[PDB]
Amino acid sequence: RAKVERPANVPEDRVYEIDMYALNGIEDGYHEAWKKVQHPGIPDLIWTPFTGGHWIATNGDTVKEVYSDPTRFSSEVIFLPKEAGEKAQMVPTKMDPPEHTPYRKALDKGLNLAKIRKVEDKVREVASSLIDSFAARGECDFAAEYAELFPVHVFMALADLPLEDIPVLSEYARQMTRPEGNTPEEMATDLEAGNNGFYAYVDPIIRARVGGDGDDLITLMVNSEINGERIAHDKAQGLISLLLLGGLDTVVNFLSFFMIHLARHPELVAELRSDPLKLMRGAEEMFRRFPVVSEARMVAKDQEYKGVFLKRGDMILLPTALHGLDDAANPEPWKLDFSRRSISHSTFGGGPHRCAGMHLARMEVIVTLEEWLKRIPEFSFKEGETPIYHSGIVAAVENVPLVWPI
Ligand code: HEM
Repeated sequence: RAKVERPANVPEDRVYEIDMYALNGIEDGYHEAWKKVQHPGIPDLIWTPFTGGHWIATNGDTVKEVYSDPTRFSSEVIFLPKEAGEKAQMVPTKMDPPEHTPYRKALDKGLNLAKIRKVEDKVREVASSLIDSFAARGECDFAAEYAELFPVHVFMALADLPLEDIPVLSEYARQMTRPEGNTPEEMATDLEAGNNGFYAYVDPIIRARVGGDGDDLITLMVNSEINGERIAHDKAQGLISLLLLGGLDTVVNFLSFFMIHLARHPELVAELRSDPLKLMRGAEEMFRRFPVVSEARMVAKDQEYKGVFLKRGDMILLPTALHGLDDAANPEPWKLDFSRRSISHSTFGGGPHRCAGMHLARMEVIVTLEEWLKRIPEFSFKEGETPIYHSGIVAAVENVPLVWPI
């Protein structure tokens, strides 16, 4: 709808009509729609009048570079449109170093690789138990009956929460991650129901776990220090909330993306079923091939970049799809190749905000896939059905009916 007028720093030949929430051809798939943007010869930085007017990085080299220099490209605003964000600070996602660092250090206590190794059995239980619920059926909607459920069940185990509380957490997760609907007033109220609901829910748990010896995410966050002192109660609520939301919409959609693909590549499934080690070693490959995030950075100071003069406060969208699927970075990028030697992507971003959850994500994906093939070694996508895609900050897909012999 709303277009802004081309600013004086945007040359006419960098103008593309791209709506990140409604990509041309999104119905035929999210990755294909982004790739359709990245035509041969496209400049490294283009600009669109939609969503407030913003630049877009169009290949792996540019995505990487904008991601990794907070002095030039700040997380002061990371969400498009620039008015959305945007008051709520969701600490530390909008901080630059050094402010960012000790908040990230608190996140890392719950998510580091050594720590994640020790939760593998709990994640495997979530996955085998979800799958058991439907393996005997010979069909399921992968998205609604596994993907949507899995992150929340993982979070309960990692944050040591009663499984009984799934419905109330699920409701607040819906509200917090995809607010609805009719007016700006309506969406704000909806989001606040999510955010403030989750806030009341975790409050006493925070207080009970101060001084505690559990190694669940909540004890670890609330007992963290920030510049020499125990973290403020509210900051800790913010980290806990971030732990919940960081691993939710990304993982929900990512899991359906790769399952859609495996559903339509039985030979590849055969290959993985036969080489468990190749399966385990190929998480990076799946992350490259199915990136889901398009956050942004704000130009931190006036500066020349990629042939244009950028102004402080301009935004650059970083569609991470355009790194993993970039053929200048990964030859024959459409192939999910478990033997690929050099797997270049920014699916977890880059620089200091590079996904704190990336070790948990790898283990969730591998464990899901192992636990799936144990029970359901052969499977396909239901005849006469198609997935339904949306683009946005996080790529969305649903309707993943899969079927298997029984
Ligand atoms: C498919 C899986 C995932 C993908 C593709 C993904 C992607 C990302 C990306 C791109 C960022 C950087 C955002 C930016 O600053 O531009 C990020 C940050 C973050 N992610 Fe993930 N993520 C995934 C899974 C998870 C999981 C399982 C968790 C567990 C909670 C998680 C927690 C976080 C947190 C806390 C941050 C903020 C890091 C910081 O700002 O310093 N992520 N994620």
